[PDB]
Amino acid sequence: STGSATTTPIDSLDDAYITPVQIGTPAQTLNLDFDTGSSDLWVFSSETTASEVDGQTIYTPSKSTTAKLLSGATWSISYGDGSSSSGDVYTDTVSVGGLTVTGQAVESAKKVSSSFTEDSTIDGLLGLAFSTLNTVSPTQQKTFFDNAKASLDSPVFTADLGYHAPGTYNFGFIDTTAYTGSITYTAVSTKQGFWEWTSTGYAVGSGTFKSTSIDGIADTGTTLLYLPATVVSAYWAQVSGAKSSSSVGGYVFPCSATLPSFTFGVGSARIVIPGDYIDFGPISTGSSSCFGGIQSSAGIGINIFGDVALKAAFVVFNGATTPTLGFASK
Repeated sequence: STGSATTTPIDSLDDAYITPVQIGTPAQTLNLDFDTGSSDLWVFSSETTASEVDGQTIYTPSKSTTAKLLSGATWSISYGDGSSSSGDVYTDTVSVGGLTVTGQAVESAKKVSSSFTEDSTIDGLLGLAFSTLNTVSPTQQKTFFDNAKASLDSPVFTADLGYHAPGTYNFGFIDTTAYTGSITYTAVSTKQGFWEWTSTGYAVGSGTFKSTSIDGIADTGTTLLYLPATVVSAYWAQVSGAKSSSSVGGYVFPCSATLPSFTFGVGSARIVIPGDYIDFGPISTGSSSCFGGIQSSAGIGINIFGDVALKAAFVVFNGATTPTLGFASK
C-alpha cells in the first residue's frame, strides 16, 4: 500500500504545516501537524476542556462506530517549545492520503496548553519519530508509520515541504519526479528516539564550505533551524545590522536586509537554503526588526534541522530495519 497527502502552511510565514487526516467511521477529518520529532498522535476532542478549544475541529469518539476506549491508558506530553497536552486514549481507524491503519492509538486531549488553544489551524499532532518516545501509559503505543510500515510497498515516508506553498507527505514510495539529482542517504541514530543524523558542515552565502560534524535531528514539527552558536554567529555576521536580542529571544535583523543563503552538508552532497527562507518577518506587527530563521541551539541541548532546512530538500525517512535519512535537492 501507499498514501499521499498534501501538507499546507498554516500562515504566510510557514510557521507549521497541516495535513488532513481521516479518523473514525464515518470519517472525521482533522488537520494535523505531522511531527518527525515526536511520537504521539493526539487530537482536540469532545473531551477537551471547553475553554481550551478556540476554533479547532474536534474528534468525537462517541460518533465513530470503530472507536474503542483503550482502558486505563493516559498520555501527557511536553514539547521543546514549552507547550503541553494530556488526556486519554482511543483506538480507531486512521487514514492519511488513502493509507489506512486500523487500531491506531488516537490520543484524545482533555487538556492542552495555551499555545495550542491559540492556534485555531492545528487540530492535533501526528508523531513520526520512533515509537520509543510515545507517552501513552501504562502501555506505550505505536506511531501511525510504525503501524503502517509492514503493509507499505517500501518502509519509508517522505517529506516535501513547500516554501510559502503546499507540499506533500508520501508513505510507502519515493516519487522520483519530486526532486532533482540524486538522494544522498546518511546514517541515523535512534538512541534518543529521533531521526538523528550528522551533517558534514555548512557554508554561508557564497563562502567556503566548512567541513565539521553537526549532529542534529530532522524535525518537521519545529519551524526554525537551530544550530551551534558558532555556526549561527557566522551566518548572522554576514547580515548588516543583525544581532542577538535577549529580549526578543534570538537573532533579529533589519527587515530591509537581503539575507544570504545557508548550505548544509549531507555526506558529500549540499542542500542550499535560499536566504528568503530564513526571513520570519517583523518581530511584532509594523516593526522593521525581523526575526531570523537560523537560531542558536545552545539552550536546547540538541541541534534541530526544522522546517527552514527541510523545506529546501526532498527528505526520505527510511524506516528499514536499520533506519537512514535521505536528502535531495528539488
